[PDB]
Amino acid sequence: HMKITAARVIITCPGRNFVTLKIETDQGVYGIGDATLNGRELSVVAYLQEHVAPCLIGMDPRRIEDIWQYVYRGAYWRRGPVTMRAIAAVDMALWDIKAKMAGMPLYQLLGGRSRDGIMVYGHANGSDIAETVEAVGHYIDMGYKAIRAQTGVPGIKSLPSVTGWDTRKALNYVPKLFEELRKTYGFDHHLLHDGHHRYTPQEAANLGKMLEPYQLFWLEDCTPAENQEAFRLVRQHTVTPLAVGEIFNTIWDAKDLIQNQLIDYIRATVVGAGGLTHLRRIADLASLYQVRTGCHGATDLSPVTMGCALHFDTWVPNFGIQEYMRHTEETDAVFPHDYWFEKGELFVGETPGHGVDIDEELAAKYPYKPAYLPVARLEDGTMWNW
Amino acid sequence: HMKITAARVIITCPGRNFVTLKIETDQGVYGIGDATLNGRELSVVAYLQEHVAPCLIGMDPRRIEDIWQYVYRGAYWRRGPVTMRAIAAVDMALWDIKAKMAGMPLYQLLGGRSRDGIMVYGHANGSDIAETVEAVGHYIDMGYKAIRAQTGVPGIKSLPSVTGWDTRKALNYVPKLFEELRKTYGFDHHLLHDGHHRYTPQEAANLGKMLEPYQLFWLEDCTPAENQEAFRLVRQHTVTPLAVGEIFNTIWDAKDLIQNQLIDYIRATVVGAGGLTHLRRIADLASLYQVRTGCHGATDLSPVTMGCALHFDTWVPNFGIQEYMRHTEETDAVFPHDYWFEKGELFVGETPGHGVDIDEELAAKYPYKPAYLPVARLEDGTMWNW
Amino acid sequence: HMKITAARVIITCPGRNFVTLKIETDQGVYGIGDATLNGRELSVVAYLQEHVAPCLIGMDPRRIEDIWQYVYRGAYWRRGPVTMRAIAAVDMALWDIKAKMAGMPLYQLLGGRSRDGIMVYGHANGSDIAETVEAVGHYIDMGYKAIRAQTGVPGIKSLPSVTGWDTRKALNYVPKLFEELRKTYGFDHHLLHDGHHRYTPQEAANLGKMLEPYQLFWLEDCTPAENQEAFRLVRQHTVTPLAVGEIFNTIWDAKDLIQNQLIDYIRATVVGAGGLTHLRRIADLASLYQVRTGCHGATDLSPVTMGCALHFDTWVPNFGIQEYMRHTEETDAVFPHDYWFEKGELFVGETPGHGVDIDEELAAKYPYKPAYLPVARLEDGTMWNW
Amino acid sequence: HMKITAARVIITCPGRNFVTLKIETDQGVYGIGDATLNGRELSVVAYLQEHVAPCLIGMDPRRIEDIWQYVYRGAYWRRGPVTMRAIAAVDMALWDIKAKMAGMPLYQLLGGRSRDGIMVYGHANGSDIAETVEAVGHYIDMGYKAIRAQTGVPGIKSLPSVTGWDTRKALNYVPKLFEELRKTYGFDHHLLHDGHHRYTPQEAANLGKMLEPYQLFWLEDCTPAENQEAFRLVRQHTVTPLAVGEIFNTIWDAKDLIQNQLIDYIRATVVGAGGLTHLRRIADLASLYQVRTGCHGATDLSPVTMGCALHFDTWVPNFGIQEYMRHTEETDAVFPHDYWFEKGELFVGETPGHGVDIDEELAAKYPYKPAYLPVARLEDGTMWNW
Ligand SMILES: [Mg+2]
Ligand SMILES: [Mg+2]
Ligand SMILES: [Mg+2]
Ligand SMILES: [Mg+2]
Repeated sequence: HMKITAARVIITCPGRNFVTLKIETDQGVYGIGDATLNGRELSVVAYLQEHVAPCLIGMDPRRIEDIWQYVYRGAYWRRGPVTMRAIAAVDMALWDIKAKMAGMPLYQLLGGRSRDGIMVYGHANGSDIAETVEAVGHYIDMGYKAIRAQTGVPGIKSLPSVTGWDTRKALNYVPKLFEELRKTYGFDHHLLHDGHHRYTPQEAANLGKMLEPYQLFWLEDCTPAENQEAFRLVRQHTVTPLAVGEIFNTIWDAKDLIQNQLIDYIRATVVGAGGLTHLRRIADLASLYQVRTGCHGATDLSPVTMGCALHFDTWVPNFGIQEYMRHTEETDAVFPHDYWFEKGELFVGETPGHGVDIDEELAAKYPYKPAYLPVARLEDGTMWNW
Repeated sequence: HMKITAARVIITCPGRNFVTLKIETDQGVYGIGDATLNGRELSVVAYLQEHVAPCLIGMDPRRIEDIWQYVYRGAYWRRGPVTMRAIAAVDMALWDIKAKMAGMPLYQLLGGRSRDGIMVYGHANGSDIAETVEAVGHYIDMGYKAIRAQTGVPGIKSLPSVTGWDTRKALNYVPKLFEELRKTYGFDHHLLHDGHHRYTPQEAANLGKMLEPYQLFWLEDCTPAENQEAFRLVRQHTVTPLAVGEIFNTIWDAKDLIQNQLIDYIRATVVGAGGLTHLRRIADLASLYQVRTGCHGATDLSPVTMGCALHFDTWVPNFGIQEYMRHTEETDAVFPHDYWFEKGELFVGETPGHGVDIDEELAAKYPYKPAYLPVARLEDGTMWNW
Repeated sequence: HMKITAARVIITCPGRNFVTLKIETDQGVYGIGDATLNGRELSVVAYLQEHVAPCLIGMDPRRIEDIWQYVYRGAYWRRGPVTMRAIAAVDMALWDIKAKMAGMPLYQLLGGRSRDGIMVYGHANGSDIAETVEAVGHYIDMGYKAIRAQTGVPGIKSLPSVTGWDTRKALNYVPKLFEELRKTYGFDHHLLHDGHHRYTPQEAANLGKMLEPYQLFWLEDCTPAENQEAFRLVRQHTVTPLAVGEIFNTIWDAKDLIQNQLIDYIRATVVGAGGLTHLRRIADLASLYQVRTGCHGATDLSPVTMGCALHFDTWVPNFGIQEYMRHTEETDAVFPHDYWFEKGELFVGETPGHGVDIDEELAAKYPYKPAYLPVARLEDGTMWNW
Repeated sequence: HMKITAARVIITCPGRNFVTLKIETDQGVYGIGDATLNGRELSVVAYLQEHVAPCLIGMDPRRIEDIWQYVYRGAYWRRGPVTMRAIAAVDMALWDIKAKMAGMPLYQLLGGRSRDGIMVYGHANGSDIAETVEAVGHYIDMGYKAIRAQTGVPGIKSLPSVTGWDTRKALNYVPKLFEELRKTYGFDHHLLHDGHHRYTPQEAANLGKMLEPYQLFWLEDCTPAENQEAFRLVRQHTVTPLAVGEIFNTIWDAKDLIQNQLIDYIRATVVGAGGLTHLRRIADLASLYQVRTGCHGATDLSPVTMGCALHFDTWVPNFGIQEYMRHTEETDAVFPHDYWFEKGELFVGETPGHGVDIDEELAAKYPYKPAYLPVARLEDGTMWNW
C-alpha cells in the first residue's frame, strides 16, 4: 500500500501564531491540517512531533477512519483541547489527500453541494452603545446579512491581559444595545450576541428574556457548560435562541445539550473537535433535534481550517451560519486558498483537496512569538471566565 | 508578598519517563509536583514550559485556589489530559510549599489523620488461569489484603505494541479465573479485576452477573465512559461492585456516574485530575452517595504523586483502597520520599510538605527515552480500546 | 500526641446571648468556636458540657476530620439544630488551633485568598414604603453596595412576641416597595428581600414574577423548605434569583435544592451547618451548579462565627455575598477580633487562627438573660411561620 | 379556659436514664410524656426546662395541634433529634390529658381498636452462629412469633466504647446465620436482621440478595439514610423486605423513602418523631404505598413511650410489628403502666390516658448517671457508623 513517509509540523506567525501538520506520502501527494490552539500552541506541536507523528510513519493514509480511531483510542487518555487539535490536524490532512486523489474538491466527497454561498457574520464592536450601533451600520453597508454586536460597559474595564467584569452592570446595559439596534436598523438583519461565559444559568435566563423583544439570531456561550445541565434553566425561561461550543472538542461535550434540546446552534469546529470525521458526527446528532451548525471562525483558526469549514458548510444539510473574521494579508499569502467573500457570503472553490496549501519558504520568514488570551476577574478580584 | 521566581520543568527516565515541576520562591522554600502523562509526556512539558510557567512568575504562591482557577479558567480551552496534568503539577507544588511553610506534613492541612495505614492492592498477572492463581498466592503470602487478578486468554494475543482481543473468548474464560481463585484461597481476601475498557455495557452486565458468586471487590473500567450513561445497564443488572476513572481529569467526567449511583469507587488521581484542590472536590461529591476513593497507582505516576496520594488517602473520610505498583530502585533514588510499605499497607511520614523531593543531579543521569502504551485491535483488525 | 485537656463552655450576654466553646491543650495553644443557637441557647450548652466535651478529653486536636466524624456519626441520632451547633463549635475551635499551629490566618489553610474585600449587605427597615425608601438611601450613602429592604405592611401587625401576618395584604404591597426603590435610586445597587417563610410555592412564584421588573439580587426563604420540592414551582415560574438556608444544618437539607438548580444562593453558615469542615462541602456541591454562597450574618452569630465566615469568604471560589449586622460595642469588646468594615466590604486580618478571641473576665460581667424569637399567626389565629 | 400551670422535667435512672415531662393544669388533671434521648439526655432537659416549658405556661392544654405547631414552627430552627424529643414529650403529655378528660384509653380517641394484641419481636443475640441459633430457639420456646437474630462475626470486635467492624468479614458470615436458622427451625417464624448502618447501598443490595432464600421479615437500617436516595440500589436489586427509621425525627426524613417505594416498614417512634400528632402523619403517608409501621422499641424508650406506642399500634390500620425489649423491674416500678405481655403479643389496657404514670418519690431514689452509646471504627481506624 501507499505509505505515509513524513508527518511534519510547521510553525509560523504571519500576524499571529499558526501550527500546521503536513502529511507526505511515498506516491508524492501530500495533505495539510490545522493544529492551532490559541495561547497553548506549542503543547500541540509537541503532542504531534514527539508522540503522534512517529506512529503515523508507514501507515496507509487512505485509512482515514482507522487512523482517527488509532489516535483517539490509542492515546489512552481521551478527549481534550490539545489531544483533539492533534487529531484534527491529522484528519484534515488525510481528507485533503483523499480529495486530491479523487480529483475532487472536498465537499464532493462529503455528499456534494447543498447550497451555493455560505452565510457569515462579522464582528461589530464598540466601546459603548453609540459606537457599537455605528459599527453595525458599517457591516450592514458592506452587505453583511448577520452581525455580532458587542459593546463595552461603562464602569467595566506577551503575558495575559487582565480584564474586569461585573454582571449587574452588564445586565443593566446590554439589553439597551439591542433596543437601540432595532430602533435604528429594524428587524431585517440577523443580530448576534456573545455572552462570553460571564453569567450564571439564572442570569442568562434573565438576560435572554430581556432580549426577546429584539429577536436575536443567538445568545452565545451564556454560561459555562462543562456541566451540560447548566443550560436547562436558560432554555426553560427564554425563547431567545441559544448557541454554544467553540471550546468543545468532542461530541461528548455536547450530547446532552443537543438531546435535551437546550441549544439551537452548535459552534464546534473542524480544528477544535477532531476534524471532518468527528465534526460530521456532531452535526448529524444535532440534525435529529433540528439543531444547526454555527461554526466558530475567529482568526486563530488558520485558513486551512477555514477551507475545511467551508467544504463542510457547503455540504452539511443542517447548516446555520459561519463566523468570519478576516485574516491578515500576510496570513493569506502564507496559506494560499480557493475560497472568497462576496456580499455577505463565503464561497468554496473547486480545487481538488480542501483547496488550501502552505508556502513553507514564506512561512519561515515569520517567526513564532508567544501571545496569550486575556483573563477576567470580578471587581473583588475573583478569578472569572473570560 | 512572597513571589514565585521560577517554575522549572525537569525530565528524567530512571526506568521510565517522569516529568516534574519545581516552583521556586524568593524566600527560599520550593515545592514540586508530578506532571507525567504516560506516552504523551512532552506535550505537558511544552504546556508548562512554553505557556503556563511564564504566567506564574511573580505570583503569590500562597494563593493556591486563585492560581488553580487562573490556570483552569484562563486557559480558555478547558479540561483535558494535558491541560489537567499541567494544573495538577502546579497544585501539588503549591500544596508542598504551603505544608512546608506551616511546618506540617500535608495530611495535617487537609484535615488531619482519619486512619493509620493505607490499604493497597498489588497486581497478580498470569498467562493463563493456573499461572494467575499461583501469582495471587504469592501476593497473599507477602501480606497483601487485596489483589488484582489478570489472566491472559487462550486464543488471544519505542512504538506502540499492537495487541489482540476477542470478547466472546474472554467472557468464556474470565469467570473461571475467579471461580478457581475462590476455590483455592476462599473468601477472606479482596479480589479485583480490571476490564480494561473492552466490553459494551450489555457485555459488562453479563460479565458482572457471572462474577457475582465470587464476591469481587470491584470490576474496573468495564466499558468506555465518555458517555456517562454507559454504566446504566451494568448497574441495573449486577451487584458486582464497579470502579472507574483513572483516565478522568475533571469532576465533569464523573458527576453523573456518581450522582446516578453507577459506581462504587472513583479512581481519579492527584496527577490525573488537577491536584489536591480538585481531587478533594471529586471525593466530596462521591461521599454524598457513599462512593469511595480507589486512586489509580501504576508506576507512571511518580513518587511525587504517590506522596500526595498518601497524604490525601490518610485524611479523606471516604477512602476505599490505593493501587500500588512498586517503582524501580533508580526511581526511588531520584525521588527520595517519606512513605513506606509494611504488611499490605502504605504509610505516609511526618516530613513537612508532601514528603517527596527530587535529586536533580541524579535525575540528569537518566535521559528521556520515548515509550508508548500498547493499542488493541479486534480479530478482524477493528481499532479497539486497550 | 498532644492532647485536649479541657473543652469548656462560656456563656455571656453583652447585648444578647452568646455561647462559646474553648478547647484547651497540653501544649498551651487553645481554640474557640461559636455554639450560639438563638432562642434555644442552653440546649447546646448541655449537649456540649454534659455529653460531647467529656468525650473529647485526651483526643488529638490535630485530627479535625476524625473528631468531626466522631461527633457527627457517634451521636447516633444525626443532624439537627442543637447537634450541629455543638459540632460547629468544636470544628471552629479545632481549625483555630490548626491555623495558630501553622502560624497562618485561617484562610491560608483553606487554599488562600481568592479576593480582597468581602461584599456585604445591610438591613434597611421601615414601617411603610416611604420609611423603607429613606432607610435604603441612608445605606447607599454609607457606601453599601447591597441592601436588604423590608417594609411593614399596612393592616398587618422574655417570652416570644406574637406577630400577625396576611399573605394577600403583603402580595398587594411588597412589589410597590421595589417599584419605588428603583424609581428613586435606579438599578446600580443590589437589592435584596427576605420572604421570611411566609408564602406557599405558588404564592412565591406570583411574588417572584411581580418582582422581575425590579431586578432583585435575591428573594430569600420564600417558602418553608423541609420539603426540598417546595422550590420547584417557584423556579419554574420566575427568573428572580432565589436564596435559602440560614436555618439549614447539614448538606442533606440542601442537596436537592442545589442539584435540581432551584436556588442561586445558599445561606448556610459556619455555626449553623457544622463548621468549616462541613460548610466547605456545601459550598463545593453548590459550585458544581454555579450556586454561590450567601452566608447569613445576623447578630445572633457571634464575632467568632463572623471571623470564621470571613476567612471562609476570603478563600471560597463561589462567594456571592455576606450578610452583615453590626454587633454592639460590648459584644465587640468581649470578642476581640481581626476583621474590619470599610466602604461596603468586610476584610479579614492576618492574625494566626481565625483571628477572634474571648475576654473571659469581661464576659463574666454580662450574665445570661433568656430571650426568644417572635412567632407569627394568621389573622384567624392559625400558627404560621415567622 | 383551663390553663397549663407547670411543665416540669423529671430525671431518673432505674437501670438506665429516662427523662419525663409532666404537664400540670389548674383543673387538677395532668399528663406525662417521654423526652429520653439516649446518650444526649440532658440536652433535651435544657431544651424543655430553659426554653419550651416557660412558653407553655398559661396555654390551653386542650389545643394539642396549636401547641404542636407553636413548638415546631416557633423554634425557628426546625427538626432534629433534640428538638423533636422535646415536642414529642409535650405532645404525649397533652394526649394523656385529652384521653383522661374524655374518660377513655388513648386508642379510642385515635379511632378505636383495629386489632386485639400487638405482635412483637425480641432480640436473640449470640457471639457466633451456634450461640445465636440457640438464642432464637429460646425465643421460639417463649412463644415469640418474630425474632431478630444478631451474631458476632469471628475476626470482628461512662465514655463511649469503641467497637470494630469489617464489611467483607460480615458479608461472608451473616448469610450463613440465616441459612442455619432456616435449616434448624424452618420457615414458620418471622426472622429479622438489623444491618446497623454498616453497608454501602451496593453492599446492602448484595447482602439482601444473599438473604433471599431465607425469607426474612426485614433487613433494617442497611445503609445510612440522610440521603434518601441511598435505598434506591438496594430496592432495585433485592426482594428482601427493607426497614428504616428509628433515628428519624420528622416526616421530612422519610417522605421520599416512602413515596419512591424504597421501604416496607417505617420504624419511627412516638418519642423520636414528634408524638402521636406527627407519627400519625408518617403512618398515613406510609399507608398510601402499603408501607407498614414497625416502631423501634429498645429500652431507651421509657414505659411512657411504650404505652403511647401500644395505643397507637392498637388503632393504626397499617400496623406491621412492634419491637419489644423488656425494661428492668425498677423501671417498671417507677413508671406504673396498663399494658402487659402474653404469648408473643403486647396488649394495652383500658385506663383513661395513655395508661402510664410516674412515681416521683420513687424516681428520686435513682440518680442520673452518664452513659453513652458505643461508636464503631473500621480496621484501619476510619470512623464508621455504629
Ligand atoms: Mg465566542
Ligand atoms: Mg486500570
Ligand atoms: Mg432571613
Ligand atoms: Mg436498630
